Amino acid sequence: MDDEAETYKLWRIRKTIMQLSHDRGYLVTQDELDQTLEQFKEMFGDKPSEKRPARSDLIVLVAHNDDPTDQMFVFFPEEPKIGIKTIKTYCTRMQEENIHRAIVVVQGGMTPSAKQSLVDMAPKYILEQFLESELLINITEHELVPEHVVMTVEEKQELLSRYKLKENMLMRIQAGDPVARYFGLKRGQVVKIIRSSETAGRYISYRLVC
DNA sequence: AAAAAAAAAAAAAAAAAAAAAAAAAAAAAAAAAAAACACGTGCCTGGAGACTAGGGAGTAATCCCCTTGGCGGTTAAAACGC
Repeated sequence: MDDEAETYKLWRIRKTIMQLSHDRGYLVTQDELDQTLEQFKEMFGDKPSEKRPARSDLIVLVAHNDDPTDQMFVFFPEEPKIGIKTIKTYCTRMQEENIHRAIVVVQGGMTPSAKQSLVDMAPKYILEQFLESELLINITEHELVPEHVVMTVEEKQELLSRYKLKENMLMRIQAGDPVARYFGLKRGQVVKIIRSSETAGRYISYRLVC
């Protein structure tokens, strides 16, 4: 009961993580997007109690299409509460492979001391965190969520020059939004929202991450 | 006829339900500093190996002294009763 449900939720979480990596412009193959539950059972195992697969066994490294040295790690700790010891273990793994992006998927909780740790290690390495309950549902696949596109700084400058817009008088989106966490949006970026309009067909808006 | 005390008129003064946001108290886990039986390490004094040689214990023979065994005579000690 626990093994089958754990394997099912691990496969669903891995599929959600792979779709998140595909949505962020990273080098993602089609078979990992279309990995079935039986494919996950054959590749990794079906009994998570006896380490088949282990929580550290499933570790995902993905690369970017344009810049191959820009890569992301995905970490699955087994413990419910995350201390600074395992964060420092991931960090000591993280400098020795010369990569600036990783996401740790917590299970139960992750301490405010480690919150402050992730705050003050931020402008060298990006170490995002995610809850296991939030990664059982793809956010962008919902019918209430329109299309979100991350936009570069040159197109942002073109948007500011075309409409005579300033950044403080733009439409805003909080940095703690689940959509912004899904795309990994930082403060100062502008996301483009394409939605269906019943009076014009489709509409495009621009939101500032704050 | 003038001075003092009590009575009364006139004038000033105090006296309804609901919801969001913030402050606060009890609690509670996470993380960073001083103790403490036994472990790490080096030294040495006592434990261990070998040879000699001797003196204290085992073995053989004897005996006689001490120990065991029986049989009988009152008889004081024991047993029974009130």
